Amino acid sequence: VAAVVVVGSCMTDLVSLTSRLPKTGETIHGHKFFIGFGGKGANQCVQAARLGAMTSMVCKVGKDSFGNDYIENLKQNDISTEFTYQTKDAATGTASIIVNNEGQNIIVIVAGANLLLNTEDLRAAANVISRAKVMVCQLEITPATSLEALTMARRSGVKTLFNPAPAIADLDPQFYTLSDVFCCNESEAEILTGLTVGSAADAGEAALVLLKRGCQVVIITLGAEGCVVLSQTEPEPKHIPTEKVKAVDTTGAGDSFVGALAFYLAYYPNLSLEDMLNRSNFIAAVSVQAAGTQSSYPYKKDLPLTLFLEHH
Amino acid sequence: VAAVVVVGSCMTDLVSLTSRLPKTGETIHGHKFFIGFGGKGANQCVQAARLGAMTSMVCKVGKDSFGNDYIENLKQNDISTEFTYQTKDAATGTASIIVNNEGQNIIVIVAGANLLLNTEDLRAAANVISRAKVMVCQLEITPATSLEALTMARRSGVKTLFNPAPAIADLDPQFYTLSDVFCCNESEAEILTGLTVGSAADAGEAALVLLKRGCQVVIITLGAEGCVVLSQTEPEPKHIPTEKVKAVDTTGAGDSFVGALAFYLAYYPNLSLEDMLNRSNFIAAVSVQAAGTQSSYPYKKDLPLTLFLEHHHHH
Ligand SMILES: [K+]
Ligand code: NA
Repeated sequence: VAAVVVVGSCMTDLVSLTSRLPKTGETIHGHKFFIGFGGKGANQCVQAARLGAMTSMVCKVGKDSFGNDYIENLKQNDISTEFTYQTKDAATGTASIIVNNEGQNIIVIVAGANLLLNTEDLRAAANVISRAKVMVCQLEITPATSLEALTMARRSGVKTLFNPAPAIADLDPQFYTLSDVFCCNESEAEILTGLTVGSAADAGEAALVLLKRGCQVVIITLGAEGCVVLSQTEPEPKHIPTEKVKAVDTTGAGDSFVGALAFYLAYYPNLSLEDMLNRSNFIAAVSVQAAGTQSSYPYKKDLPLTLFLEHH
Repeated sequence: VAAVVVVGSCMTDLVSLTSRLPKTGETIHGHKFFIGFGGKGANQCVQAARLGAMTSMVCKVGKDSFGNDYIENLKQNDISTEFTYQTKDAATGTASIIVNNEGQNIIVIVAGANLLLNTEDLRAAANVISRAKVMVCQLEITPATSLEALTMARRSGVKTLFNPAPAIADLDPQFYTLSDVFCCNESEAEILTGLTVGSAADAGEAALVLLKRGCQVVIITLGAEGCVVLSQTEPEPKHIPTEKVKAVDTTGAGDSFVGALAFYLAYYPNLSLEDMLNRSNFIAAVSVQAAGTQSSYPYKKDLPLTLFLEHHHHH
């Protein structure tokens, strides 16, 4: 029985490493190409699974080589693919990424088959969703499909974790009211609220705007400064700091954080929110110490045992 | 027995269509992505094969999904893959292409497994090369590997067709002396000669510089204006114009021209050069009338019969 269900995106990353980023009109040579596995949904699901969660990934890929490889990737991480759909009508989602030596990049995203996961595809996952502890969604699929997933989780009493990413200025108000935990980064809070968010102080103001739109719990992540959290029961913003790490590659760190959070909501429901966020920050910080996205996400066996212990 | 042997590159084109080109730090959404088969070597080989040539493609791709697809592509076009090596040590060559609405683009080429085709890989192909009629090379693999292929073709009396593309300013002088036919576009001739080439008249000047570096025959293609040719035996530049066509997509047209030329050098060696070029220009023009590079290259069955005739010689 899957405790964590993720309804979201799978993306094939097509990565070229270069010394400079090309300008308009330019043909350059890079020195390495490789294929990686990405997509916010799948990323979050993978981190949760590597922590030991039983997870199920509801998504749609193409009936093509990239899609068959994605399915294999999910299976290699012990994620159930019972509701991973394939379609001839579009290609697997792709992110074309060029990265220079400085680590800066340009990214072209074609969502493809991700945009065709529909309400019928979710209905078929209804038993699975009703038995889960947590439902996770983002904004990389059709927004109506994510809404319907959250609506189903609410109806069955399943906790909803919503990560509004990438953020849009005009977000449907139901996303807030259907979210038990609403988690985003500074950058995304700036878009959703129109406010500046550089510091913990700023974040507390933005989180309150979001809380008043109807979320139960709001979490704004602040990168190296940890995160701020507010809830209906504890509306005072609370800052949760993180011990400074050495960062190799921060790609996918937000997804590592949300996946860890899903894991703790599902298997350690009686931990305090502050304690879950401390542990999730730690795990994310491990991921920033290695390159890659999914390949940098730590397994339970490689993490300290105190992250998996809980007092009475 | 392969009459046309191509020693060169296979490249997977990963194309994203967008409305704007992204800048540093930017993520944008495009509206379509697709995969195409490219690489100058393979393109040339595919055109030659669709004209009826028995070809063999000496190249190296990765032991990955793209490489298996490429090998399947070559077989689907009836090209011998005996010396299409696969290596677990690098990925198949890739060109990542982003294209905006204005039609402008950003291209990132990682040559990959193509750069690992070495002289030992060619020495294993030695029998195949010695039995061919034409050896075709470009500059998308390690230049030393192309040189050694041309040297091996010369020793066995095999005709050498060399396409210096992409062009480099400091090209090893042996490429000229090892080339029976040296074929490039205006743009490449500018790089190799350092001259300006904006007309047929200018192209004749640049061709003479190249001829004087040691080529037997020099051909500079001029897109819609056809081509200019000169040789050791006929050094006066000759402009060979072609029928005007309405161009849908010119991508891969130069490769269609070289592949056609290889086909004619191999199977119609007694046609005059001018005649081969007239036919090759026509074939390349057909390719520009459809989209999609290799999928635009015409098959013999779809081309006029007179392209495959020779006065008093059956084919
Ligand atoms: K990382
Ligand atoms: Na074409």
